[PDB]
Amino acid sequence: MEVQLVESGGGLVQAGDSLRLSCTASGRTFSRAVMGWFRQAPGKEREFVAAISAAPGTAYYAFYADSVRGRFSISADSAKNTVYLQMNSLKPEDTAVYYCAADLKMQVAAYMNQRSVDYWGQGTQVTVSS
Amino acid sequence: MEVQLVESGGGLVQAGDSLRLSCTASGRTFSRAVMGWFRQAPGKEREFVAAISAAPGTAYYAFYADSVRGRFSISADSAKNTVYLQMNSLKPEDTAVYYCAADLKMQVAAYMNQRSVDYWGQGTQVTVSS
Repeated sequence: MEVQLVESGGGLVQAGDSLRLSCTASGRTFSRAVMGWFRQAPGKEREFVAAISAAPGTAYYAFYADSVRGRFSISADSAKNTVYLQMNSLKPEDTAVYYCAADLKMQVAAYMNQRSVDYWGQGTQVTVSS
Repeated sequence: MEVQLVESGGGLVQAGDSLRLSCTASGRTFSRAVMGWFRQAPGKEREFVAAISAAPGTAYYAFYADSVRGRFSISADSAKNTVYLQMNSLKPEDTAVYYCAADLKMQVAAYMNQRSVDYWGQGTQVTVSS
């Protein structure tokens, strides 16, 4: 079985600035899963950031953790089987290894525990200096 | 929550060589979960490698994937809350990112589904040169 999630983006950023992450998934996984983002701060467990789920037609449902509401935008593109996280107004507190996630059981975007995740992309370092 | 699993070790070795990896777990996870290793080969989804019974003190079961049987061995140091993956007679085909994992819903060493894993350590690159 081929790797299901392939992620892109990351790097060093100044406080206040923006950075975009993205992740592709296989056709089968993209269509069968709620896609999400998690982050692992230094010395901490990975915690939920945001999720997005397909709805009938062109529609999507999005859900954000309290830490990131307003400042981040999640989106998806069916034609490219890709999910995106645009992060804005970044703070030193946002420094972490960021992971994309696929959850086959969940149907509608909601808070996601890491134990419910079926597939992970490879983690990527995002560093925000003051 | 503090990070549960911290991996150590990795690098480039030659075919026929050996290498031991390690991973520390919180006291709580060491006593409660089956611990194991997975590996993610280039362009492939991560696969089960080895597992060890919960609370591996003076005695434990160990279990292995067919592709690593006899060459690979898993053990533990209870006093250091640490599990080890010993890899003998390495082949170019063992080249992969190696992950340690814990599943709190398992007690006896056995095949681990990646979907059922509660906690992950950060991947470590092992490259075996032809």
